[PDB]
Amino acid sequence: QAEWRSWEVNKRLEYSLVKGITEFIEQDTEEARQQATRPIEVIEGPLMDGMNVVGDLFGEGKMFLPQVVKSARVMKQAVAYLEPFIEASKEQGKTNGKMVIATVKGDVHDIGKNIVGVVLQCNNYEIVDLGVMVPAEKILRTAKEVNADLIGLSGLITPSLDEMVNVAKEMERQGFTIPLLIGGATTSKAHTAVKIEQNYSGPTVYVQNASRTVGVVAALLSDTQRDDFVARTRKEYETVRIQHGR
Amino acid sequence: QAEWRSWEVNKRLEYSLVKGITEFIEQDTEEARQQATRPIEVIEGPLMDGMNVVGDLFGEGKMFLPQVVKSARVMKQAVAYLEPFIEASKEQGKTNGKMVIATVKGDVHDIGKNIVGVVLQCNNYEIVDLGVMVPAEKILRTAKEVNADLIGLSGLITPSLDEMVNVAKEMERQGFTIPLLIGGATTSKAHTAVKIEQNYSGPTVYVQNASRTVGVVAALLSDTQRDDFVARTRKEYETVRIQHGR
Ligand code: COB
Ligand code: COB
Repeated sequence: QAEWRSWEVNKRLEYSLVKGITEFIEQDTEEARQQATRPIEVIEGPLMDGMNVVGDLFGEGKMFLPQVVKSARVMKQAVAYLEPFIEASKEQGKTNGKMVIATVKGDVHDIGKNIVGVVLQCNNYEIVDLGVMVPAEKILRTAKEVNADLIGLSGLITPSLDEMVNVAKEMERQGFTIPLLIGGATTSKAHTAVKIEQNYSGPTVYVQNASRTVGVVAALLSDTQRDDFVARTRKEYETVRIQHGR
Repeated sequence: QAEWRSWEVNKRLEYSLVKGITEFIEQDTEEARQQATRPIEVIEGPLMDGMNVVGDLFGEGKMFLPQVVKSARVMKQAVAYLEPFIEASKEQGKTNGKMVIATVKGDVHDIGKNIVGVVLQCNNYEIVDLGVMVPAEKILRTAKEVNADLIGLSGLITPSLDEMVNVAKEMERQGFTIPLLIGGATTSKAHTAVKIEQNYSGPTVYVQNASRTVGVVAALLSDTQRDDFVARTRKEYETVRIQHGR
C-alpha cells in the first residue's frame, strides 16, 4: 500500500478529497462511520475540512476547476454512502413541519443545500428542494402552494448574498410571515444581521450548519420556544449592526 | 431521578460552571480528560459550552455578575488543573517564534487570552502576556523591546473592538510590519475585515480559537507558507467587505 494508504482514516479522507481519488472513498467513509457517534459527524468533520482545503488550494490557484470538480464527485460519493446510515435513523414519527429549500439564483453549489435536506429529513420534516439557481418568485410560489412553514436559501458565491437580500424583500412584498433561514459557506451572521434581516418582518435566522439546523427549526416551530428564540435572535442581530458601526 | 451527580461528565461539567460549584471541578475535569484525545478538547468542548450558557443567562438577566464571577472561578480552576497535562504533552526542543499577547484597554476578560497563551507555549513559542487592560503604547513598546514576531489582541466587549482598530492604526504609525492576530469572543472575521485590517499594512489575521492559532502562527512564520497564506487571507477579507455592501 502507498504510504498515504496508511495514514489515519480521517487524514485519508481529506487526502482523497483533495486528490479526487474515488477508489477508496467508500471503505474509508465506512471506517470513519464506525468511529463517529453520528454519520452527520463524518460529514461535518473530516469531509468538510477536506472540502475546505480544496477550497483554499483552488483560491490560491494551486488547484483548478477541473480538479475541484473531481473533488466534488468524491465528496458527493462519500455523502451518498452515508445517506442510508442516516435514514435508518428515523423510527416511526410523521411530520413536524415542511420546508422549501433552494440554492439561490446564479448559484449552482448544492452539496450543502443537500446535507441540510437529508438531515431535516431523517428528523421528520418534509423538504421540497427546488434545486440550484431557483428564482425568487419560484421560491415564493412554491412556498405558498405547498404551504411551507419555513424557507431555506443556500448560497455560496458572493453575488448569491444579494439574491438572498432580494428574496427577503420580495417575501416582505407579498407580506410573508414564515421564518427565513439563510446559510451556505459564504454566509455569515454578520451579513445576515447587517444586510439581510432588516428587509423582512418575519424571522430570518442565519444557521451555521446542517446539524444545528434541526435546533432552530424546532424552536421556530415550537409554540413555547418560538417568540423567545426569535427575539433573542433579533436582539443578537441588533447588537452586531451596532458593532459594525451602524 | 436525582442530583446532577449522576449525569454525563460533560453534562456535569456544564452544570458546575452555571452554578459555580467548585467542589467537583478537578475530579470531573479529570474524567473528561481521559475521554478526549487532547486536553485542549475539553477546554474547547464542554468548558466553553458551559461558559457560553453562563454568558447567555447573564445576558437575559437570568444570571447576575456575582454569579458569572463564580462561574469564572470554576472555569479558571478547570483550566489550571489541565495546564500541566498540556505542558507534559509537548516540548519539541526550541523556540519557533515569540508573541506579545494582551487583553485590550478597558477590557478585563482574560480566560481566553490565557488558553491561547498556554496552547502556544507547549508548542514552542515564547509568550510575553502583558495582561489585561494594556494601552496601545505599552503593547508596541513591548513588541519592539522584546522583538516579537507577532502581536495578539484579546477583546471580549464591544468597546474593545474599537481599541483593536486603534492599535492597528497605531502600529501602522510606528510603521510596524509583524502580523497582528485578532481574537476574543466578540471578535468576528467580518468586523476584522471590514473595520480592522484596512488600518495596517502588515498582516491582520483573525483566529477563531486557540487551537487554530497554532496553524496560523506557523504559516505567518513559514518562509514557504507566508506570502500565500497572507495573500489568501487578505483576499478573503477583500470579499467580505464587498458582500458587506462596501
Ligand atoms: C458540505 C459543504 C461543503 N462545501 C462545498 O461543497 C463547496 C466546496 C468548494 C470547494 C468551495 C469552497 C468552500 N469554500 O467550501 C468553492 N467551490 Co465553488 C469552486 N465550486 C464547487 C463545485 C460545486 C459543485 C456542487 N454541486 O457543489 C463546482 C466545481 C461546480 C464549483 C463551481 C464554482 N465555484 C466557484 C467559486 C469561485 C467558489 N467556490 C467555492 C464556493 C468558493 C468559496 C471557493 C473560493 N475560496 O474561491 C468560491 C466562491 C467565492 C465567492 N465568494 O464568490 C465558481 C465561481 C468557479 C468557477 N466556475 O470558476 C463556480 C460557480 C458556479 C456558479 N454558478 O455558482 C465546489 C465543490 C467548491 O459545506 P457548505 O458550507 O456548503 O454547507 C454547510 C452544511 C453543513 O452541513 O449545511 C449548511 N448550509 C448550506 N446551505 C444551507 C445551509 C444551512 C441552512 C439552515 C440552509 C437553509 C441552507 C452549511 O453551509
Ligand atoms: C475560554 C474563553 C471562554 N469565555 C469566557 O471566559 C467569558 C465568559 C463570560 C461568561 C462571557 C460570555 C461569553 N459570551 O463568553 C461574558 N463574560 Co463578561 C460577563 N465577565 C466575565 C468575567 C471575566 C473574568 C475573566 N477574567 O475572564 C467577569 C465576570 C469579570 C466579566 C466582566 C464583564 N463582562 C461583561 C459583559 C456584558 C459581558 N461579558 C461577556 C464577555 C459578554 C460576551 C456576555 C454577554 N453576552 O453579555 C458580555 C459582553 C458583550 C458585549 N458585546 O460587550 C461586563 C460588561 C459585565 C459588568 N461588569 O457589567 C464586564 C466587563 C468588564 C470589563 N471591564 O471588561 C465572564 C466569565 C464572561 O473563551 P474566549 O472566546 O474568551 O477564548 C477562545 C479561546 C479558545 O481557545 O481562544 C480565542 N482567543 C481569545 N483571545 C484571543 C484568542 C485567539 C487569538 C489568536 C488571540 C490573539 C487572542 C477564543 O476566543
